[PDB]
Amino acid sequence: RSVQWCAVSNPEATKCFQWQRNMRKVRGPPVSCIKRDSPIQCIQAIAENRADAVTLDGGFIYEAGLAPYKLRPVAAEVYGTERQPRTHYYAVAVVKKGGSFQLNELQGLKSCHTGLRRTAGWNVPIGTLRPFLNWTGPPEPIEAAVARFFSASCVPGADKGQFPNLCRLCAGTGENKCAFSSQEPYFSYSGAFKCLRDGAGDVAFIRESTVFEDLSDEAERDEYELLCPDNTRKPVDKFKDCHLARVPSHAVVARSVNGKEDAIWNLLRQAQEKFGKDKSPKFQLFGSPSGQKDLLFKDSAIGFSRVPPRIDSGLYLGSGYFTA
Ligand SMILES: [Fe+3]
Repeated sequence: RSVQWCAVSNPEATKCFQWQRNMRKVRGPPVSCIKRDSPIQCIQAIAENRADAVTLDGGFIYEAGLAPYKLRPVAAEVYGTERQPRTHYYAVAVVKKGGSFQLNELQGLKSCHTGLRRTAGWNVPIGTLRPFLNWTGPPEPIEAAVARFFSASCVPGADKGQFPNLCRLCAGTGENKCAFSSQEPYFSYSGAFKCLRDGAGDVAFIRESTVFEDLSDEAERDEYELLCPDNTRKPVDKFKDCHLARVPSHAVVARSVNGKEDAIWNLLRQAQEKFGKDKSPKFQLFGSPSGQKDLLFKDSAIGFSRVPPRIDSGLYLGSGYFTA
């Protein structure tokens, strides 16, 4: 048999093939590759059996856990260090040092988000900012409220059609502008951070580690700072004390009925021992070629953690809390 993996892009498919070929050479548990174009296509594919697994950000574990998919998280990615490992991360608001505006004075500013309906880039900041959005609930789409709040933004995935302001700072070329893919350079964590660094925006909504990952030199990282919820600004290393929310890690999702939770688990368990962190000069399960990022799994992940059975998206996600 084979656990069929779901890729949301060619480079992700490319890496999937290499993964398959290395599991073979090593005589390990088999993996196969399906190529889709988005988290949704993969969510359906799995639901309808053309695939078994895909790693998802919390806002998508949310959407999958719903009918008609009823998908369930199976393994969580692990962050941190081997020494201090964790299966959650911090949604922060990163800004340029020098400014004076606080979390509560963002009206009319320009923003950079990881992507529409993602945790750190959308769901968390938007729920936080809500008391200032003056949003006249349904039927009125939140994006409509958001577009009138920030002057211009980069929200990979937003409907440029009805919300051009949300795609305004985006850097993609042509039809790719504001695409929820890597064809849009300001997509995801690293791209949301680049949008801040390029000075397209004033605030980037990302996770804690991005600045450390994207900036090796400690000097440069001193140019940045974070917006805390008590309306203060703190240095970058202070995320523990200054964050908008604490969130469960991205997780591998599978069917709730005949998902193959066990095959998936053994494949991940062995791939991690064989090609995990610092294990093989030939293949890195957590590592992307230059130009790409977070292909299949997060690049800085150190491993996986199995999620106990029958545990639904609901309880998985219920782990998190909005800055209290
Ligand atoms: Fe995330």
